[PDB]
Amino acid sequence: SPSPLRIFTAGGTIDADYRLEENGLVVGDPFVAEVLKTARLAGAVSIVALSRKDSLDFTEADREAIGRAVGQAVEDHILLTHGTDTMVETARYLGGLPELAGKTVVLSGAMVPGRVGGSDAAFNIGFACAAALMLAPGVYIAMHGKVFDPAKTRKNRGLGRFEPI
Amino acid sequence: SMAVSPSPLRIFTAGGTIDADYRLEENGLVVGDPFVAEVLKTARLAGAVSIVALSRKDEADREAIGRAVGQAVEDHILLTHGTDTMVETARYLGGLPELAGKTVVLSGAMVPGRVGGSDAAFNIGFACAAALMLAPGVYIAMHGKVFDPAKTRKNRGLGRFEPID
Amino acid sequence: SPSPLRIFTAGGTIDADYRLEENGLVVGDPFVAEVLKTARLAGAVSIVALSRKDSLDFTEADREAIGRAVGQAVEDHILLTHGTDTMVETARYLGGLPELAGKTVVLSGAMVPGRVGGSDAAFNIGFACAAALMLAPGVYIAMHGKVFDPAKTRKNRGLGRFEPI
Amino acid sequence: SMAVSPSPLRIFTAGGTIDADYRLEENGLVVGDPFVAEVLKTARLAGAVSIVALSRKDEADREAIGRAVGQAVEDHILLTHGTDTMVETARYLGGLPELAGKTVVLSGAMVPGRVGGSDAAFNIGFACAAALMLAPGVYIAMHGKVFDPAKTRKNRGLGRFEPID
Ligand SMILES: [Cl-]
Repeated sequence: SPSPLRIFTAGGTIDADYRLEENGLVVGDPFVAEVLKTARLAGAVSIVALSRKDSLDFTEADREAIGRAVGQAVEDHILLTHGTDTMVETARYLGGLPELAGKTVVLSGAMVPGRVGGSDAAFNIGFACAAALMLAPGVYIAMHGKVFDPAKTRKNRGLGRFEPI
Repeated sequence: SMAVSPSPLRIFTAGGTIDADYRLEENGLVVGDPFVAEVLKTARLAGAVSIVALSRKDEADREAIGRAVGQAVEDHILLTHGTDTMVETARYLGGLPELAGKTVVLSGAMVPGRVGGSDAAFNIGFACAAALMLAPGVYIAMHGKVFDPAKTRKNRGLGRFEPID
Repeated sequence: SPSPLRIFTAGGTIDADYRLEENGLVVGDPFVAEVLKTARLAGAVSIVALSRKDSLDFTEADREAIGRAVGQAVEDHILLTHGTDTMVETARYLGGLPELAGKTVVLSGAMVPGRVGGSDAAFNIGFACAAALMLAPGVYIAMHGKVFDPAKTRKNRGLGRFEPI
Repeated sequence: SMAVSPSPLRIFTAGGTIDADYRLEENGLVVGDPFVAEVLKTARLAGAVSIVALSRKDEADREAIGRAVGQAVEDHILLTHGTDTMVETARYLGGLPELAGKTVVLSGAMVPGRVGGSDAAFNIGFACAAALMLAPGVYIAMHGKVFDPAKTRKNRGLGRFEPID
């Protein structure tokens, strides 16, 4: 084989792990690395850690630093693992950067942490890696076994899924 | 009308390592229930996927598969299958004119989904996205990449598909 | 086979599970039921749900209701799954009830939720079930592969383990 | 002096279903690395457990086991073992005067620890507690209960130990 894929990690629920000192979940090590370790990949794939800050908390400065970091990648196929609560805002922001116009940028994450039983994370990672390799240049959210247009997408808290507007 | 999520993908299960499970009576692995059903149960799909059983066995068998695939209404098809004869099945489906408008992807796992350290969940997400996003044809989706069956072979001892140059 | 064992659940970390609506862990269904489902038990074992309230929050009234509930059991072998933060206080309280003097009462739980990867919970449950069947009448904490005397025990936050005083 | 946690228990591994793992080359399960080591890695033990390898094979073999067990300094011994011949091993150890002061418990799993839905973690906790708490002798600890080897048999098709009345 495939075109080279670069993966950026911005934390979120997918990466949550339990810590005794917190008596609860923190943003841990990136779960995408745990999934790809056993995927027996053939192709060129490399992972870059960007942030473990609470995704809810992302400022314009955080989003800007992500856009610049993704621009540092010569790869044209990009996966960004991310919190779901501000995924639409990040995706809309990246969609407005002319610097990224030639890249396929896919955001994904998980509704349940990878390190918790019953997680969507491994499926989402496989689906998003294929989406990043296969879709035309642009910025997408890959969740729920489908591809969302960030400009026409919202997270619906009642449904527990992204939906079209 | 209120939005209706489509179910554009149909999955057929032909068994294979991906579906292996432990049985006390055999004191070993048999082909068990389809593991792709377990992955999709927790994938929080926006739509749904019709999963249909074709075989749990380890020329006529390939013909029954072509018939089931060719009869499907869906234009996006995933067949979970053993890796030992996946190339043979894929090459046979490749020659059926009935499939000309369909994206047909074969996949599976080198490690059973029910065994620790399995590629299965990743493979299922990657293959579902491949079946949705690739142009019509017949493909093997494994190792985070897409293989042309006519130009692919299985290496038994390394648990990998590899090109024929 | 063994003498009949009664298991009471008072929640705690062992039982934590992820909820989308909380965006984090809540006290969920009792994890001991998930472990015993695959233990292939021979003996008489039954589970009773007592509480899912935060164990940190337990009042004297909560502890008293637990002591009375355990007294309702005709079984002489008792496992109580519980939060670690107030486990010593509950165990010291039960140790002072003449009503329970003829019973073996073991408290246990987990430093990491059963539903999180890398959990001590399944081992703790097996070890505590044996302790409840095998120890002389009295009240114990079974954690870390050993038996603690509640009167001479504390949880050491720095160590992440119970230790003797 | 500052408290020193003892390591009163030694574990010997003779293989068996508990340790089975998937190998691509065999296209099936072999006896792999000892699963009891994986369980104890996350058990947050106050002490430690010396784990020693005796066999990974499927009269002389039983003699080597008696020798290793009889040479141990520890008075509390757990032997992880296949369930098919556990009774034979246990009966043989039962007749060795060298073991008269030792609590020796055999255990294992009807489902491999590396397969979903395994009894192994529970069995290991239950058996470690049995090895610490039972009076000297030789025992089989399975199904959440203690068996007298002289009066026990393995039922192959049900994956259970059962009494001889
Ligand atoms: Cl939490």
